[PDB]
Amino acid sequence: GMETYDVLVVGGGPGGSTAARYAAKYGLKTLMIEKRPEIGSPVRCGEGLSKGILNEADIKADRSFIANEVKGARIYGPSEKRPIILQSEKAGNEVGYVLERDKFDKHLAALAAKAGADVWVKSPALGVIKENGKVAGAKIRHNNEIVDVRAKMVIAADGFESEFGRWAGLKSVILARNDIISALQYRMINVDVDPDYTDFYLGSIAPAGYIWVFPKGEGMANVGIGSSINWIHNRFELKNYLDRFIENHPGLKKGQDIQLVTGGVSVSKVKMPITMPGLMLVGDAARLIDPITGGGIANAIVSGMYAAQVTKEAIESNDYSPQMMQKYEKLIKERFERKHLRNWVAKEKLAMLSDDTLDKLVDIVSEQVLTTISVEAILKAIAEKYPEVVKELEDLI
Ligand SMILES: Cc1cc2nc3c(=O)[nH]c(=O)nc-3n(C[C@H](O)[C@H](O)[C@H](O)COP(=O)(O)OP(=O)(O)OC[C@H]3O[C@@H](n4cnc5c(N)ncnc54)[C@H](O)[C@@H]3O)c2cc1C
Ligand SMILES: CCCCCC/C=C\CCCCC(=O)O[C@H](COC(=O)CCCCCCC/C=C\CCCCCCCC)COP(=O)(O)OC[C@@H](O)CO
Repeated sequence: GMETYDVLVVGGGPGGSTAARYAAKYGLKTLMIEKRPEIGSPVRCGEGLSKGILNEADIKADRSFIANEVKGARIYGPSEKRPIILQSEKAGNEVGYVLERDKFDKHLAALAAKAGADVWVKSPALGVIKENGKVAGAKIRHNNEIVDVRAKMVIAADGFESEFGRWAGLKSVILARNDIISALQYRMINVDVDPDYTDFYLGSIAPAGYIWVFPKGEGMANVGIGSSINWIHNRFELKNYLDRFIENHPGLKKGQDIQLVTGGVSVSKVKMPITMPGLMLVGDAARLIDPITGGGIANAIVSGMYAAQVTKEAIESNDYSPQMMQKYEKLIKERFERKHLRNWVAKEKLAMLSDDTLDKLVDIVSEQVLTTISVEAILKAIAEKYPEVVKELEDLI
């Protein structure tokens, strides 16, 4: 086959669906493609999302894709004595959600289709087409044939593997090993947890990362570990760390697992360039996961919006120059560069701390409930009460 579009979006996760929806709202003839036969499945995510992005992206919170609302987050040190608690000043209100990521991704893809985007599933991009000095489309497998899709702008939202950008020639997205987290997670049922809180566990129990417990309601939880690949050798060792943690927590040990997933998370500083003429990378493909939290859902949605915005300006003025592409890079840097620099420095330092030091830090920060739901609020409390451990972040908090 052959096709002509204004915009081709490679990938049907939250980043791609967001880019495609906004491109279509912006009047552009848009195709979104997804490699997998089903949008959203299988789920390879903790499904944790802070509340604000749904408002920012104009997505209505619906129970069909929200498993559980949480009132706060708790962060435990190695001895699990008293946790840092982050929760709103107001009595009842929710700070975030644990999603059904599959239903969420389907909902976002449906918003894209409603806005006017075409959507292909079981339709991987195979490689990149260039012409007249710009990325000009992709070869795509669709219904057992190779289709040549020409587009004025390609938005690559193809996840952690970031194939399209690599094929196109962007070296900036190649990660150093110290910025790669190997993650492993069980979906558990019949566990005894507190569905008001997403819990995070720090220490040598999860080297150079953390263990999390995200409740879904009705005795279900996502229970995972993430560790920098330079610390935990292989995935069987990673699984052993998580299993030991579960064994040592009676409320988790009594449950059953129904799913086991693995995946990679980037924890890098912002990477430039993430464009070339005709091409913008979004979400995980652009290495926009938060270096301290490992969260990328919100950042994929934000970057998809920004990519669609600049794509509109590019097509309406037929200006695909590096200077035009750099407007997208400017939005990304303004939103994320300083935050991710701070967070990258923080995670590099945190990886070197002993269990005793972590216990001390959590003891100090957990003296007051934090009512600003942010990493910045945690870092500032450390900067103030325990400046010794955060001297490296001096200019950055
Ligand atoms: C174990 C684990 C737990 C996590 N926990 C959280 C969490 O709780 N909260 C959070 O915010 N973040 C979490 N993350 C990160 C989060 O899941 C991602 O940041 C998020 O999915 C990024 O969205 P995206 O659209 O950029 O990428 P993706 O959701 O990965 O979507 C990219 C899509 O591109 C498709 N694709 C790939 N190659 C091609 C190709 N050649 N052609 C066409 N399509 C292609 C893929 O099939 C995929 O559907 C977690 C990650 C892991 C691995
Ligand atoms: C001594 C204590 C040190 C703390 C260590 C950190 C540990 C746990 C993080 C809990 C943070 C709770 C919070 O405030 O959440 C939201 C953001 O959304 C989230 O944090 C939810 C994302 C959940 C992602 C799960 C990813 C699982 C995969 C791998 C895990 C390993 C990753 C390891 C990274 C390296 C870390 C050592 C608000 O953030 P802010 O985006 O910052 O909100 C403000 C913004 O408006 C902009 O300023």
